[PDB]
Amino acid sequence: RLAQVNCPLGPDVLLLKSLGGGEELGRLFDYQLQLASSDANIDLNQLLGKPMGLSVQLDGGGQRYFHGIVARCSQNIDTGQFASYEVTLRPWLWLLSRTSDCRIFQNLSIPQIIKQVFRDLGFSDFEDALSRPYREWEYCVQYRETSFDFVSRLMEQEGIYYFFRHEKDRHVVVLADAYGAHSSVPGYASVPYYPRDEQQRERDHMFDWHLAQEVQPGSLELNDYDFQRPSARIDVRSAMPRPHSAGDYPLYDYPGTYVQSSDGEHYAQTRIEALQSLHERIELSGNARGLGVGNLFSLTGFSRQDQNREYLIVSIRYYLVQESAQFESHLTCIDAQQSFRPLATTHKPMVQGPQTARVVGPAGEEIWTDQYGRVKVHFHWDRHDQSNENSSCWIRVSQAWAGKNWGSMQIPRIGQEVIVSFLEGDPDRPIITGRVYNAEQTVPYDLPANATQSGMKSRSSKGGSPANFNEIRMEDKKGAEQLYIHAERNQDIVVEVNESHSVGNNRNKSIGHDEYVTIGNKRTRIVQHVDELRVGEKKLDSVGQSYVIEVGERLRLVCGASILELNASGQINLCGVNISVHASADAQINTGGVLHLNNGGGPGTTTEGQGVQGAISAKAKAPFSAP
Amino acid sequence: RLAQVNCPLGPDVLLLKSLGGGEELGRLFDYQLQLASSDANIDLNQLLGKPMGLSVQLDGGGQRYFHGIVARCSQNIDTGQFASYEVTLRPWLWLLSRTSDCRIFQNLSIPQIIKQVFRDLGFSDFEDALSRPYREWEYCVQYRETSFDFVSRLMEQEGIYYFFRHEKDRHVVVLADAYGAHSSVPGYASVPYYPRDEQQRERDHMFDWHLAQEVQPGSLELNDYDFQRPSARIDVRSAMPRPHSAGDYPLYDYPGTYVQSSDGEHYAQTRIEALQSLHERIELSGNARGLGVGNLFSLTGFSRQDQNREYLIVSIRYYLVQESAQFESHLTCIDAQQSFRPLATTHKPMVQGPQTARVVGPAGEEIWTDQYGRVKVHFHWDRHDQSNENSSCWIRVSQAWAGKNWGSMQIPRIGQEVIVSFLEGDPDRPIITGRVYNAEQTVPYDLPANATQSGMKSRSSKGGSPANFNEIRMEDKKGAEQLYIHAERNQDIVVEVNESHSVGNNRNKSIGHDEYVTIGNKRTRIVQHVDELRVGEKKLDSVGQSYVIEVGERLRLVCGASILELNASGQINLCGVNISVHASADAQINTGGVLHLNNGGGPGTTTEGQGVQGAISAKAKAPFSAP
Amino acid sequence: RLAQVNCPLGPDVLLLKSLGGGEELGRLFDYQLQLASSDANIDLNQLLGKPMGLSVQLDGGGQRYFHGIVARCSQNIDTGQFASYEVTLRPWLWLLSRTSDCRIFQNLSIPQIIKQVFRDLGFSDFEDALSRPYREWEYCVQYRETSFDFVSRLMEQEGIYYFFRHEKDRHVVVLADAYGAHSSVPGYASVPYYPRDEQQRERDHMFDWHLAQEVQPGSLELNDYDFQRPSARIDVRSAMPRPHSAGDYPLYDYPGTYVQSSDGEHYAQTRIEALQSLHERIELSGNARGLGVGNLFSLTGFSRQDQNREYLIVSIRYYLVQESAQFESHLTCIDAQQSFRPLATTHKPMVQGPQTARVVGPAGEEIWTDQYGRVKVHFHWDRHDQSNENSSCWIRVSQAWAGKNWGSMQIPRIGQEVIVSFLEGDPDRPIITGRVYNAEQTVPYDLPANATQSGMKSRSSKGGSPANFNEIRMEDKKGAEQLYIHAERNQDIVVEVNESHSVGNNRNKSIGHDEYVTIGNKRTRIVQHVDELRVGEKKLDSVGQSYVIEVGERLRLVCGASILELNASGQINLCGVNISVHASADAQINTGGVLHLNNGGGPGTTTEGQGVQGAISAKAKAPFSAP
Repeated sequence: RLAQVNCPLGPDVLLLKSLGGGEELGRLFDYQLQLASSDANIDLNQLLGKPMGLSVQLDGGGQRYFHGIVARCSQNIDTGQFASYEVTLRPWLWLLSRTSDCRIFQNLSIPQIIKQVFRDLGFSDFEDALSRPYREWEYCVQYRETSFDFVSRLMEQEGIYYFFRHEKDRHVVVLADAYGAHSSVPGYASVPYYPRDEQQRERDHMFDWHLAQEVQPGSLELNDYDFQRPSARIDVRSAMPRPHSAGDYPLYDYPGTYVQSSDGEHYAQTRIEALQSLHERIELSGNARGLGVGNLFSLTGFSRQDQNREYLIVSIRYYLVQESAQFESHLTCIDAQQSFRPLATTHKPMVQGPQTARVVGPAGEEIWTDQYGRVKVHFHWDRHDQSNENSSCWIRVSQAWAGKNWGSMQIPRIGQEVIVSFLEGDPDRPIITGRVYNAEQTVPYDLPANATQSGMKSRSSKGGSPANFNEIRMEDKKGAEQLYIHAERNQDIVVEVNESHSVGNNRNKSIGHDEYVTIGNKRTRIVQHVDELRVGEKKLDSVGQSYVIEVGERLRLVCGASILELNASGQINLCGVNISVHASADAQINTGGVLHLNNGGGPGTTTEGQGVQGAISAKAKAPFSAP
Repeated sequence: RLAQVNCPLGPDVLLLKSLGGGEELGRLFDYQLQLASSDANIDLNQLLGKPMGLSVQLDGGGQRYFHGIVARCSQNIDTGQFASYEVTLRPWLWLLSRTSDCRIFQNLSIPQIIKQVFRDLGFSDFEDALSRPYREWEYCVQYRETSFDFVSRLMEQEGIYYFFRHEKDRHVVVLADAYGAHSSVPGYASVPYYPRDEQQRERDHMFDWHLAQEVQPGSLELNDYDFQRPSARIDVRSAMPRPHSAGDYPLYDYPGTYVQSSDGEHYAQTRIEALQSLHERIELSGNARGLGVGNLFSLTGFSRQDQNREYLIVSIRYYLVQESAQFESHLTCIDAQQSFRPLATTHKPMVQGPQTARVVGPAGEEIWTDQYGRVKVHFHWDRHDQSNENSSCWIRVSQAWAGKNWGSMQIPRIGQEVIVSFLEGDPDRPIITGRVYNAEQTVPYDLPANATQSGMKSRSSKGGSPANFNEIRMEDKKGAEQLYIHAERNQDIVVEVNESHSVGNNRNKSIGHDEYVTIGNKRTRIVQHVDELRVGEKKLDSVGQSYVIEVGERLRLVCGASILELNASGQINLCGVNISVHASADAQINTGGVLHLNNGGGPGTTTEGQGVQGAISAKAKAPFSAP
Repeated sequence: RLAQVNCPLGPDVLLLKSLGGGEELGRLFDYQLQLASSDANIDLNQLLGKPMGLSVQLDGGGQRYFHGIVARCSQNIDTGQFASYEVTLRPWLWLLSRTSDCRIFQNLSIPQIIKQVFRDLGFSDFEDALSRPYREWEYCVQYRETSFDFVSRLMEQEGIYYFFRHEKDRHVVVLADAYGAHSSVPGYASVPYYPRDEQQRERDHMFDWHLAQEVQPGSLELNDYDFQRPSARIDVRSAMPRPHSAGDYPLYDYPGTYVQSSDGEHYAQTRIEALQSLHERIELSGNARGLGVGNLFSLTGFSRQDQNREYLIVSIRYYLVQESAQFESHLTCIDAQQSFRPLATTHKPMVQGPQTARVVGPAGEEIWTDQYGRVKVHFHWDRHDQSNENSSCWIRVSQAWAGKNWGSMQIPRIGQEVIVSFLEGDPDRPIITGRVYNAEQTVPYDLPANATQSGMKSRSSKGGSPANFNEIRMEDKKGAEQLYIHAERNQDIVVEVNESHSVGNNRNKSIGHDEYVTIGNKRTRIVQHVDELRVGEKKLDSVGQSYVIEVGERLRLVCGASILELNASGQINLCGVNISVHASADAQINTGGVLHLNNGGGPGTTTEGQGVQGAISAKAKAPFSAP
């Protein structure tokens, strides 16, 4: 006879007064029940959220069901036996609009991602009709979004849609991506057309019809960059130009998240097919009780024979009114030979600016990175992942300069905070555009005083203490402008050609051990005034030819009391305490004057206290006394 | 009897034909008057924007008022005595949607911020019922927003709402945040229910009713980062789970502007309570002339005894039609035991990308910064603040590298332009992600020529001239690849272990004064071919043991004419002009040949012009002649 | 008599049943035809997109046309001879909403830009009534936008609008920016008012009227920055305060893309005039068949004599119903003395985050930049431009530090990838906030091993090999902390005052050729233990005064067998193989002991194998043997 409700209160406690609402592929059904019951004092908290459905009799003894979730409950003034309620049914999938989070999914295909969302909320009542092997996303992010909003966006990108199968006590999100996911309802594989201007016909019929068509873009071209293939023409274009005029206007868009071109192809195909799904649609209305969204059904008895086609019900509106039945539906078909595809209804979240984030890596490591300088990151909004190498995509790091091998490298280390930023705000395409200090990652130089101290500083990777650092700090405090270069072990330097140094005043070089200097040709050292050398022991001058000492006033050789002296006045003192000249052959003396011996005119040696080892070692050790 | 208008034209000049519109908590009232007057030639500029109100008689001789601001004026075809006008009333607070600016508010609580907005526009007609001590925001920004849009967002974040008190000639924005701000209207503390199916009842009654309920999220969890507490679990969760099924679906969101966790708690509480305010609401309609938005009123005579409750009028629609009255209202209550809280209706402005901004600080300073390297900033859009240390929050600066103390520091100085950027686009959370040159902050190296000159440069902080700089510029112009390091005073260098230098050709080191070199063990200098030393005065070799000179061909000591010479052929010349050998004890000569004296075979001294002081000082001074 | 369709099927094949729709300045007309034809089997692909129009008879034998583009086609149930169709007409300009791209326009005025968009799509049917000489935008970007959406935004910024001229077979987008672009339709230069309460009047008349007015902001002030004029008060304010109260509330907004202040003036003027266009508008309805959007027409016979004015039809709705006529229009005028100006209806695209982009320049160059360090860029989404110096605005580059001349420079070179970012997301205001490596622009140091290697590296500009680089790499691998400085030619160094070096152990300095050292005063070298010098040839000590050698244990001069020795024990050996002392005057010996000769107590020379040239040259050459 008529419709009866299937509900936890017992089908007899509630009986439908009317029905409203509708359905659409990839969009939540929405059914405004209106019903009456003998109790005005029904606790709506018992109804609300709970599963409720309808039994609608079909001819041939079939039944149709409209199971769903009570998202709104309401009651309205009516006679006491017939207290009126206006429950809205929604799918369990609608409850995913009642929850939000931020969560990262990695190395998962979107069918696997969605089923994680469903299964974590206990929503088991889903089913798979998908036919493509979908891409395994390296990294997906739910961000500032509901679980339904995220879910819908992912399907819309891949061009998945969903439609529902309704049982007595279950309603099932069937995931669908092809004609083959659709089915023809028994006995409604054809629906006749018979107008309301006929006498009221015995079966179910489409009573009204309105074909509609629209100009829709004939092609889409998509590009994305790939830093691993920056030369590669990732550009891919999909085309379904229509026969009609203006059927060829092309669209173009930039970053389809795809990176492999053969994935982007289908992102284009779906984005066009969704608009091609608008190029033709067919309104109908009628009594097709058996038919539902995503069902198929041939048309019969239509006058325009182009319309005697198999149709895909993209959307339905339903009406029932009932006595204690009149059934009506209003619906939009498309030609089943054109694949449906959902629009980008589900507006993506975009991060309208940068993020901060801890850098992370394996528990014992200090840096975790790859051949492009990417890093793993823990976002401060991520609740779910353990702040380790699994907590992000490999994220590229910007560098102050970067070229073909060459350029500046400043690899951010584990625990360092970074300024992330997304390739369009797209949470799925992070990139790092800065590093930043914080009360943990403290500043090198205490800044309210040392604000003038610029320059880099390091800290040895593995277990580096604050004292194990290279540095090139640079203070330009007026009256204290200091360069300070530090190597915590060694400072190699190479120059292919010429060094220079130019120092207005002083230099102190301390070599706490040993210096080698190897000169390939020449040295030339020049002093305006004074040199000193001091040596606590020995000096050797392996001069392979000539050593010429060109003194101007006094050479004074010394060793203790033994003293050779050359005055520029030509007086020589060779005087000592014992002497033993020797020659294997001749020896001589000559004078233009008169050599004589023991004259007593030379009274003594020219000892001046120089060369006394005690002082000389002391003067050579003088820099190296203990602190 | 009926309603009369209160207006500057005189209450008798305008008389109401009808009324429309409604009210809602935290949202502007909106009242479509329709009225008639004997003048069709009313200058609407006189009406428009001006304060106008209604007097509505209440039983017991009371009056109700609907004072407001004429936001729209209109006239429409009618009989001459009854020229018809369709004035819309809006609040004075609505005029804040007619003004926009950008302005920064700092160290102010949102109640103080709003009253600044009101008081600056002269809108004195506001009032305070707030009960919480609100957080003192360190920094708030009106940006790309109206004064109403900004105002509403701030209240919605704190979970403030407002409702109006209407006088004859004033209407007052009452700020409200608790049940206690509401009041019970005299004589309408209860309203009976009596249906239209009763005979027309003598008092004021609710004639219709529709309870409604919705599934709403049972909890919200909020996180924000804090660079001053980056380890701290700022995470805070608020929960109000419902008894019904699906009453526990949790929400999560990231950055609530809060930083202190106990502030974020109430941001969650309000965001849930606003949705809990949707979990139950009660439509009514009836003649409750006395009741208005934010009033309280018990219900009586309802059948379902759960409904005999105190109710909070969250919203009202009003109708009057009049003769020269029929009053109707349609309204939504909530149960007064549940706190109202406004939704996030007021979409926040987000800066969809970075900003430029001058750096600023105290008038005599050059850098103004804190222990984390934050700075004050003058935004180019800020009109109101004097480009000093008060013109911003302490803004963190990104650095090319940053770690635990260690890392690169590049503190931006006063007058320098920076690339700002916001933690989500949120103007209240700026951060700096770059520095940039401009025609004032000119580039170091004139770039159309010197594009190859890389590297840092400095300029002494206090009063540094362009010549007072450290530098490490780095040109890789092919055929001119130059390192250039400069210290405007001193270049300290340390190496914990080993230096190296490796120079393919030349080195020039000039020490314009004095060099000390202190070697803790050994030196070893080696020359393939030639050394020279020149000294304008003195050299000292304090060799504490042995000095051995190992010559291979000719030692030639000299001082003027005095010359000692050692040839490797074993010939020695010790010849001078005067000589005086001396010994305290013996002396000797020996020959295997035959010593004899004045042979005349040695004809002369070996003078070669070496050691003549005039040349030697000159050759040592030769580098140091005047330019 | 009535209306007949002008269509490719022949005006007799289709005849109008009714008409709907309307028009608005700067907005696309939209006309829901309803028509009937003897064929239900009309291929809609023939109708769709094609040009179709109406002929409407005007009195005095005139005709009105409504040519347009069939954007939607539809058919609906009707009698066979009268199969009903519901074609929607849209402008050809509407097809620009059916195409999208990203394209950059440079050094073009917006009138030139738009005509490029039109002319590239073949849409010739546009016309120019513009009166201002518009600014020549340096750089405009279509991004994530349709060609209509982009087009509309550009006109709305300049405050251009458009209206249509309709022919039989053409409809023309007239670009308009002043009253003078409007025209008065013959015979409708005045339209009488005569109410429906009159007997049906013989001519065309406005049958109804509703004046409306609104509070609208009295002024707008605009600012933008200019890095070429960062001191300049680019601030410009436009004002049109109304006489009424609240007629002076000012708006302020930041970045009007203008840079020259006199351009920004008109951006304000238009943004206010558009809102001033809302301050007054006049609804009408009536039979003004001749009048259309953007037409002018005086009013006559109105009672309120303020309304007997010239009016500008800002918008129209049309209705026809027809027999085989009743014409109706509903319209909004403004007073023609107030310039119309379109609202910011067309929401701008904003880049909600950064972009990557290749750097580019002239084909033979390596760097292309200007006196501010700007660069040209090829965006990865740009399809149209050849990746050269024409492919972008001069884009500023952020630098890690930047000041008055001084600061760090890191000029990104041709082929380098950069992180772009926009001044608000505004695609017309790009800026670069980072550089990034990629599989082409490879990282300097192979990072999975060398992650510890920090520091800059270069690569000679013109044809630099990987070996032609300056470097300052900095490894802090624990137990290997290395500084490494490299100049591919020369390393100049200056210090204004003092150097220091402090090396815990070793130093090796190799000078592969020649070292000069020039000391302006003093040197002081001190060795705890040992020095060596080795020289393959010669050493010279031009000591202009005294050389004093202060030995402590043994001076041992040598040249082959010739040996002078000074022991600190006072024993001297002066012994050789031949000797020839000589003096121009006296010579002496003296002893306190007893000189005697050939005693045989000195048995031999003190030869020790030192000074043998073969060894000595070898020991000086020892560092320089072949590898």
